[PDB]
Amino acid sequence: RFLKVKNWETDVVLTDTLHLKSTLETGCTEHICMGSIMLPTKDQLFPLAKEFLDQYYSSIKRFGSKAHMDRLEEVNKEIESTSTYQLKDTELIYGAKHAWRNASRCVGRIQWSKLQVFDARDCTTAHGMFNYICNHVKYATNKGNLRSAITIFPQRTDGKHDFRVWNSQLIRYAGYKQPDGSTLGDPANVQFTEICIQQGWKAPRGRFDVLPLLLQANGNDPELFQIPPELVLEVPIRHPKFDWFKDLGLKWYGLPAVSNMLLEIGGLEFSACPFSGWYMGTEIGVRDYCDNSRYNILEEVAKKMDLDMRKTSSLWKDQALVEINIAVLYSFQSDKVTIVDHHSATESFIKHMENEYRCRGGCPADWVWIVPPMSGSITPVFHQEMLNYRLTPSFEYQPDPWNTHVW
Amino acid sequence: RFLKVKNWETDVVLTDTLHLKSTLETGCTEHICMGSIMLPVRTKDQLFPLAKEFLDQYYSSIKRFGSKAHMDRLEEVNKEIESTSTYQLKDTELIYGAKHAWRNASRCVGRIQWSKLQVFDARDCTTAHGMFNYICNHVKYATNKGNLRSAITIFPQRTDGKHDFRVWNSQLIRYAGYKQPDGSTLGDPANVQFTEICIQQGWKAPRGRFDVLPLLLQANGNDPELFQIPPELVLEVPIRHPKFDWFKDLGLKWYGLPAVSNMLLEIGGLEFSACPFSGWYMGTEIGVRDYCDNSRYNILEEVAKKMDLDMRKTSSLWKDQALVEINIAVLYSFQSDKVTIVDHHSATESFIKHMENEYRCRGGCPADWVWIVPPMSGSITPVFHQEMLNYRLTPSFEYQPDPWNTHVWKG
Ligand code: HEM
Ligand code: HEM
Ligand SMILES: CNCCCc1cc(C#N)cc(CCc2cc(C)cc(N)n2)c1
Ligand SMILES: CNCCCc1cc(C#N)cc(CCc2cc(C)cc(N)n2)c1
Ligand SMILES: C[C@H](O)[C@H](O)[C@H]1CNc2nc(N)[nH]c(=O)c2N1
Ligand SMILES: C[C@H](O)[C@H](O)[C@H]1CNc2nc(N)[nH]c(=O)c2N1
Ligand SMILES: [Zn+2]
Repeated sequence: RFLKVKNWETDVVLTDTLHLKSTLETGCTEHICMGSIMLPTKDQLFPLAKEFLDQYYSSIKRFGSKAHMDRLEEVNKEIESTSTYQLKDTELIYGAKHAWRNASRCVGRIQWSKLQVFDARDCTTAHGMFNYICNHVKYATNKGNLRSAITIFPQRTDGKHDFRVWNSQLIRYAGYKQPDGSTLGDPANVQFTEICIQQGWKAPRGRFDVLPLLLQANGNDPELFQIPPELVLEVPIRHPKFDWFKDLGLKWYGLPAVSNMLLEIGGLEFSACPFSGWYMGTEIGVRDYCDNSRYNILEEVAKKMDLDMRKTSSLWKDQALVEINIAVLYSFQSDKVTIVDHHSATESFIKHMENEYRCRGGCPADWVWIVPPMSGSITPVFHQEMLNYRLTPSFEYQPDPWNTHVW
Repeated sequence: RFLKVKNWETDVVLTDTLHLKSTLETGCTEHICMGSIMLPVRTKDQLFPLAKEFLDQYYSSIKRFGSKAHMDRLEEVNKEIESTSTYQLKDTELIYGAKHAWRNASRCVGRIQWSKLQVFDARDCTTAHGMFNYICNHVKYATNKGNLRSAITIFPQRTDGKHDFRVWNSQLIRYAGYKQPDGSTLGDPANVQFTEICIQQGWKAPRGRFDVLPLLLQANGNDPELFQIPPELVLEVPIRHPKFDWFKDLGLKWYGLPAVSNMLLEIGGLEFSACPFSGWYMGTEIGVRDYCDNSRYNILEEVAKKMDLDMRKTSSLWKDQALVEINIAVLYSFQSDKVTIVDHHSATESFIKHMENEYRCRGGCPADWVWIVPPMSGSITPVFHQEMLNYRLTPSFEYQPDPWNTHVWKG
């Protein structure tokens, strides 16, 4: 019931007690592990509110205080009366920071306590959402010196007045299915792009067209907005050695900003809560550029390097992979846009894990997501046993709004 | 019940029904996943249903389920269990059992080959000298002058737990590791403890960087005995690089035969504590883990220097760059010496086809993603994008404690 995690490189053993507080379910059973699966009322609400307020008041060293009991009292009254309740600013900030702290798939959690929280609960229309999002983007981007941020729109009431950002990220590139049968742009975004087109977006059918925001306020139909081009910081990708690399015409945006997740705090659900940090290099260079179902540029790069692509055993893919990732890091650094390499990021995470075990009794982590998509075993996280479990406050997946939306 | 696994690269969805036949525990609960945890005397009572479950599987597999032959065999095993408290497998059942333990090994990416396994029945073995002879024959057969052949040799099963056969080596072929008084290590740091045991048992160590360890063999619960594998039977490959000529002067080599000797084979409730098995290497086992783990030979630095990479900041990806070149060299060297080896691209592509085939013909393929995905270039192999379900089927290979921690010394 007390669990040990071992690092097989350093032999350091940590003891986890935090998992006992866990409450949501994993998908795993005693007979089957689903560790590699990507997506495995008033009476319901008060114990959730209670659980949360208890941890909040414990965190500020005021557990069992009158202010604690009083707050629990007031929230109780408000749920009985109004069927929901409103978080104090302090609770909202604590909860958002802890949702990130609890994100078992996130390798960048050493930064968790330095999150800028923008309270957008006063927002009522899609134009207001656009304004808050532009401000978030400008704040977070900070001319290349990225700062973590989350913007939190009004919580779910009856599920019929949902605030939703329809985009999966604030900034992404369009994808178009061609008559040539190939894909132009980002293949990941074909369906969403068509939805943008059905709703009136005039697409410029290019390879790197920044998608417009599709914003839904108060359960109303979603409206389109273009993010001011001057607020989307992008980086042309060049290589420090290969002068031909620039000719590939590659670029990427500086700000990774997830906008389709649900933030749960004290049983309250924030269905629109875009959040952003800064990239780890492999996200762009390995996944975005080299995934077969993404930009898939391995072959083109390999050819320009004049590698032997006859046999897999020449490891031409691996060679081209490293160089593409070299170019990404070099390009961001050269343009002074915050980025972290997978070595630095994973080393940071090991330190964070040890900090969390020491000061919290554990750290939920999903090894399948934490180990980077290249060079896994030369990073310290590969050798690190991790326990995965779900704590609240949490970021959760939610269904795409177009499958949900009653137009 | 049905479980679906999706491939996120191809959107191919597979349906698992085989997990219903799962018996053993995973370590996970509905509250916690232990998927990344490395390591998460039997009564007649528990033994007959385990025997019966196995014999039902065997007889189904040969299309003789419910036959008089099946029924007679159940009766025979039942009577042998009540008479003698255990039972003996027929050779046919042993072979089926060993092949299925491999087929069921969720951590093994090489399972496309499972039906081609040479099984050596060593259940008539009684002494450590006999074990040595069987193991030499296995090594020679499996090596086949570099045209590697998968094999397993099966020594007598556990009886009371006081007469175990055990190979004390973790693998049949491994290099010694010696801790120096200055804290540095000569040879393979993985093998320092075992090397010290061998030395204490009387092994005269050459104390070099690549000394093949002697076999330490325990028969019938007796104290283990030291044997040196005939050097002419140990195929080794000097490592060189196709473009870089200085690579050879690193002085690296490795042996050709990966042969795990510390696991326990469970078939029909019977426990084979000594069952060395061998296949051929996937390049990254040597080039990534053996050479580049900080806790093994750890050569990334020396290599990186010789390539004149920028080692001042990790952001240059010098480690990744050197890692690739080392793995090129390993594959190049084995191929040039005509020693069987498979690259991680080939191996994972084959595994995907095997897995898809298993879903169709068997209703599933238990697989441990954490172990299946190679230790370099993960997401440019197809297994990275493949959802997998991990569960435990029998017959199976299991971990067992290291013999030096449990052995009762006779002196
Ligand atoms: C500040 C620097 C940050 C770094 C370097 C970082 C790194 C990463 C990486 C590499 C992933 C894997 C993403 C993927 O493979 O798709 C990830 C996932 C995730 N991150 Fe972080 N992150 C950062 C900031 C944040 C912030 C500010 C939050 C929330 C406030 C956050 C919450 C999450 C969540 C919930 C996931 C899982 C997403 C999913 O399941 O799709 N991260 N992070
Ligand atoms: C024929 C070519 C084979 C290849 C290419 C192959 C490949 C691999 C690899 C790369 C691993 C991971 C090892 C590690 O990272 O430590 C592994 C594990 C394993 N293999 Fe295979 N293998 C082969 C044959 C076999 C055979 C013949 C058997 C048994 C009859 C077998 C049973 C296992 C088992 C039980 C494991 C898990 C070992 C552990 O948990 O430490 N393999 N295999
Ligand atoms: C099923 N997975 C689908 C992909 C989700 C996703 C895609 C991209 C891209 N491109 C980028 C991200 C961003 C993830 C992220 C988020 C944050 C906050 C920081 C950081 N470094 N990375 C997510
Ligand atoms: C906790 N893990 C410790 C290492 C286990 C192990 C180490 C080495 C080495 N060196 C080599 C192996 C061989 C594994 C293997 C076995 C077989 C049969 C084929 C194949 N390609 N690989 C295992
Ligand atoms: C099927 C498998 O779970 C899937 O490919 C996962 C593997 N690990 C990952 N890890 C991260 N960080 N991001 C991902 O999208 C994935 N995809
Ligand atoms: C902690 C983690 O489970 C451990 O480092 C695992 C990761 N995946 C692995 N995969 C293989 N094939 N072999 C290993 O030894 C490991 N080690
Ligand atoms: Zn699990």
